[PDB]
Amino acid sequence: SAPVVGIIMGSQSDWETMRHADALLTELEIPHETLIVCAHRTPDRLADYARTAAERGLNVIIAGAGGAAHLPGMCAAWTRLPVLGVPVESRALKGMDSLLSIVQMPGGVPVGTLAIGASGAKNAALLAASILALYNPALAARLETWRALQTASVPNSPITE
Amino acid sequence: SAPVVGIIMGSQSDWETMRHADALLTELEIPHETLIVCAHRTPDRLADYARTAAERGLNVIIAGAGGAAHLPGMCAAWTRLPVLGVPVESRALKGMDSLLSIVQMPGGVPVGTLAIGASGAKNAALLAASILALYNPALAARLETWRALQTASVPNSPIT
Amino acid sequence: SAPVVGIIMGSQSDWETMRHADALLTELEIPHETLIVCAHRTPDRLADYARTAAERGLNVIIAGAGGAAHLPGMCAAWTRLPVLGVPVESRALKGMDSLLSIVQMPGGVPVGTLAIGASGAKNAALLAASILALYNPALAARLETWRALQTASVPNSPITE
Amino acid sequence: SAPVVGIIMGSQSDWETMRHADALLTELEIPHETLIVCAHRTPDRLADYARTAAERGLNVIIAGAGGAAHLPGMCAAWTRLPVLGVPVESRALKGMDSLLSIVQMPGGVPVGTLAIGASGAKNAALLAASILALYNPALAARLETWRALQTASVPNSPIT
Amino acid sequence: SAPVVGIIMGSQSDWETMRHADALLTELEIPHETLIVCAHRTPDRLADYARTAAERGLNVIIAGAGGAAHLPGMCAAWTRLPVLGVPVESRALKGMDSLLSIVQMPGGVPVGTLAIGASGAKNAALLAASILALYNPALAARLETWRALQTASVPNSPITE
Amino acid sequence: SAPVVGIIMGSQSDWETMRHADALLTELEIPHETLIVCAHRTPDRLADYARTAAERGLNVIIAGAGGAAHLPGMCAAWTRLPVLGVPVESRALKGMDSLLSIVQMPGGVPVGTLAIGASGAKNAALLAASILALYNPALAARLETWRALQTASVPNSPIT
Amino acid sequence: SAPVVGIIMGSQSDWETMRHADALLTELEIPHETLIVCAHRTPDRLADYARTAAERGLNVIIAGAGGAAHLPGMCAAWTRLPVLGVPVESRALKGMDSLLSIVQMPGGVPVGTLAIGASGAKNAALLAASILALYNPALAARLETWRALQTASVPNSPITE
Amino acid sequence: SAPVVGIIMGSQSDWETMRHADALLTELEIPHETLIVCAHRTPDRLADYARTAAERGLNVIIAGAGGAAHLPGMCAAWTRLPVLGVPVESRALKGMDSLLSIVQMPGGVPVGTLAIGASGAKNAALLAASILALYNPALAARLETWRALQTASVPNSPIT
Ligand SMILES: [Cl-]
Ligand SMILES: [Cl-]
Ligand SMILES: [Cl-]
Ligand SMILES: [Cl-]
Repeated sequence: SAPVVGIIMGSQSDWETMRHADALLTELEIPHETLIVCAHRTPDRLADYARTAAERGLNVIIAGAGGAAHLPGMCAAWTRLPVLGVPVESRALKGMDSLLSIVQMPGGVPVGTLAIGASGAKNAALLAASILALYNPALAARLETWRALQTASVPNSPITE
Repeated sequence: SAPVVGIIMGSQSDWETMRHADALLTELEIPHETLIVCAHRTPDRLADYARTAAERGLNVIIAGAGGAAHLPGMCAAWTRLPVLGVPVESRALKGMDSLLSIVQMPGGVPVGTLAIGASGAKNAALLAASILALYNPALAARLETWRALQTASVPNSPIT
Repeated sequence: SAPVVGIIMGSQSDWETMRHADALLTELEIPHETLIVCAHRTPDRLADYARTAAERGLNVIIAGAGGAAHLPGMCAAWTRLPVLGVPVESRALKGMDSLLSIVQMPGGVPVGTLAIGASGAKNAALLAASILALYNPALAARLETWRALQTASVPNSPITE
Repeated sequence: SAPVVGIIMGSQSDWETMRHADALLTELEIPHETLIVCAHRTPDRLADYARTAAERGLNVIIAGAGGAAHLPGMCAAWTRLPVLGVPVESRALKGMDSLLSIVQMPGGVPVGTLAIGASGAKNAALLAASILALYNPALAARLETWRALQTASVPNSPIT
Repeated sequence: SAPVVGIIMGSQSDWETMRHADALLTELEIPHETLIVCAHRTPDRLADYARTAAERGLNVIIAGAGGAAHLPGMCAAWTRLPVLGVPVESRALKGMDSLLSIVQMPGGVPVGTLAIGASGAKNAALLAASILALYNPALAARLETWRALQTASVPNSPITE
Repeated sequence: SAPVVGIIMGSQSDWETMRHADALLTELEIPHETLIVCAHRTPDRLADYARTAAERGLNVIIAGAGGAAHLPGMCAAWTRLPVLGVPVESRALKGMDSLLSIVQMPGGVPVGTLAIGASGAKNAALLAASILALYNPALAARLETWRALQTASVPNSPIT
Repeated sequence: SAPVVGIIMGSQSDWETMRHADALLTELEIPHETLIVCAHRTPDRLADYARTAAERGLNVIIAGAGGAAHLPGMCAAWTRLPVLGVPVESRALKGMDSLLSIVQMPGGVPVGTLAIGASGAKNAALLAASILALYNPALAARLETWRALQTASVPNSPITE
Repeated sequence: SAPVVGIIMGSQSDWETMRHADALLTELEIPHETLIVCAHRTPDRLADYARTAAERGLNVIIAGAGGAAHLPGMCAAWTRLPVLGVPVESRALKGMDSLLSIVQMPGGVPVGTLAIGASGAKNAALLAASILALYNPALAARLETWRALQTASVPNSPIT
């Protein structure tokens, strides 16, 4: 029941995107926590969250942010855990500022970055699941079933009417 | 000594970038294989490589490509393993084509994407290490040392 | 009656764009098939479709995809037929990710790329028609008539009221 | 020995790029002509070239241009033949201006667009070959060989 | 009464933008003609329009186009008159394809390019007026009055209520 | 011999670009002046230059600037003369900042914008010439000759 | 009561953005003036405003503009005061033209640039406040309280219902 | 001689850019400190530096970073002082990643951002000077002289 993934985001406005990560983890029966951590308004909260994540039993952090999106990178600065970053779509620049701010981490401090928006949030959860599946056989079986069903469920032709 | 990370790239020209991933894994003593697999020129080679990766004992795949960079995404299509993608810098568009081709995966098939170029290759290896460290205590300790040395080695002032 | 063009796309959401290719082929009386083939969820379906296209009698493949748009390029990897790619407009990046993912094929494996969106789909069908017209006199005459009528139908002045 | 593909470009400076199309067609023994035609400096030359291409026996036109790259689109305006466009890399904008000027054709007048630069020129020639192969069995066999050799020649591992 | 400026555009859809050029010329009492000329569907119409513009008494051409916007550049290829180009906003790429397709004319064949959209159309007309004013004293006086009034009409403070 | 075109630029570094405008005007025997005027470092110099241009007998101003390129727009703010703007290629952003800063003028104050770099400088001079040709028959004839020679001099095939 | 910050913008349309700077200054009890100054239509008004700002007692200028956004840079050309620039979002290019036109000032004439849009306007006011706080103890205390409250007010978790 | 401006940067490689800020402050005789602080490799060093800056007597912080450039924003998160950000030019994306990562701060935590590269570093120092000049009359006079000399030194015509 203890969380093994932490989903963090800077604002309530990010939840519309990050809820897709939350939903997927629940679907795959991966215990997790969901929190707001703002890199710019609560930097000490971030430092403490990231520093202590491993000792609290977290294995993966999924962090979403938009604009000058510093939350994933600063999380990775303080934790040795894998950090996955979700660029949240921004109003003016459509998430391009979010994307570049997250993915372009200089060498030495990684953030595994997913697509802009809801797709990225879903895939961050799936990527987290595939990491956890490496050392959890029951989850690995659930993930295999999930991927197989996704493949089997693709229609053969469009509805052209 | 059986590999647990696979590093794959589309061509010899990608090696100038992907060698940084190889060097990092060797530094952390993570057994790995380093191969050329081209999504466009050797698609069947890719299918076989990705489909069999898990049964061969690989845990993570690091895939580098430039331009219309399809290697990481198509690898992820055939494996349940985590796939990490490195956008190789392209001549004209400086890896922006590489980056968008890799990171903008549809929901359902993830690629964890790193920075354009050598930084991304180094970070893909470190991210692979941080994944393996979750279930390998000796490696977790070496990764802790690596990160601690990185932090401690930053100078306090520039040399003028 | 056997199809000589295959129109393929990754999702039902692509049909709003790809239907314009379908309509134009029908207008020019070019027999064709329309299918969903998702490069990422059904990669073996794609491999089989592309590998066997020539022996099935297809002459041209029109492939549409958005985002990390890999369907046209991977189709071309497996077929010796000409493959035409239509970038489908994406939500955040307005099809720029689609366009670059399709057009920037490194040397050795071509995809002839058309404009982002509905215009591109229509033109992929017209380009396919112009290819087929090289060795089909009746179609060449229909295409000539079509192009001539397009030219003759352009108004001389705008409705300025 | 009558040409069936026309390769046209706006200037001598484009030749560094378009020579890759020329070389590929020669390798596949596809008879072709290689000419300079500038949409902006020689518009009447372009009109005549494009309007008469089909009656001269051309089957495909490959057109390369950079910057405000109008040559492929205007060629397509005057011919019913398939026109393939190669964006030549520009000095400032690295061929992004070339690419958008060529690929964003209005519905009704297509240009099949290839990658920026030398890769695009090579691929325009290969795409022209794949078109001609549909109704030339000997060429189809040579193209099959070309693609098979490309696939088989990819090394399995990088040289370190 | 004979036209001294020609306003040309490729489609009726361009009129929503180009009407602002038309309105400004009329305001400044500059006789002009407004026509549809599509570079891609009616290339011979374009060649004839541009070739004969000077002998027909035109002094300036204002050409608007979007997407792969070739109309202004090809007009300039055939006329020695100054050609002013208006990038029409495009759906996916917001006129960036229009802008680059028009402004990036290689050396030897100029197009004086204005802003994307309605502002650009208005300014093309104003630029045309400033060209004509160099050798028409009555128009020069009207343009001076117009510019002076524009300056005098700027409010001193925003309505902040 | 009184100047009828003014070429202005913000710094000596712009001269590598703007010299192409100067050369073209000299070739067409259009009397002109070539000056440094910086919108940011010498704003009063700019105000005076632009406000007095018409009374000094200038007909067209060609203004080149890079980066946050404000020189053409601010020139146009103070003169009723046509102002043509040349985006100078910038180091980092390759003149895209220059281009947008110049071309995106608000309705009411036009700048006729040319291509990034040397091509734009040459074309600003040619556009100035085409404006002057409307009311100078001898110049119109020289411009006709210039354009005819440009067209006739394009080779028919590349040199291999 | 005399103003120590000037907020200037080129048009009434900019007020929807710049009002956020106005509101924040008022919240922090910083006396200020708000004016329209258009760099292109009223360049002499701009020259006079900027030249005389220091002698009028202003300490900081906040200037907002969109498109070819020259107002902040030209203000800085004429004043020795710090000038802060707010890129106003533009219709076609989403404020990217605004941003590059403001931030890319060559060396020698600075404009401190904030984010595109309302966030940038709010932050220009906050940056102005942090400048004034260096030599106004009462304001420094109000700003400290404001920043502390911002930090304390961040929720711990999203509303996930 | 106690520093009133802090110049910080993530690495030695940033010094080629940030030295221009250092030189300008020295020219205006503004006491300052120049340090390496990396947001990603030394985050605790950053937290301590920023949190204590005001109590140490700093008035302005100038922070330079490239790529995913987080140093200025995170500095601003911990200090009430004005923070000025310099986007360092990155290899692939020419500082566009640097620029967007720095300038697009959320409302509530400002970074005053300057141009990409050396120009931005020089201007961050000048902007810091203009801030300090508000409450230091001798410095205000030196800054007036600096700006006056800049203006007066612009040549009237290019050297050909
Ligand atoms: Cl290092
Ligand atoms: Cl090769
Ligand atoms: Cl030449
Ligand atoms: Cl200097």
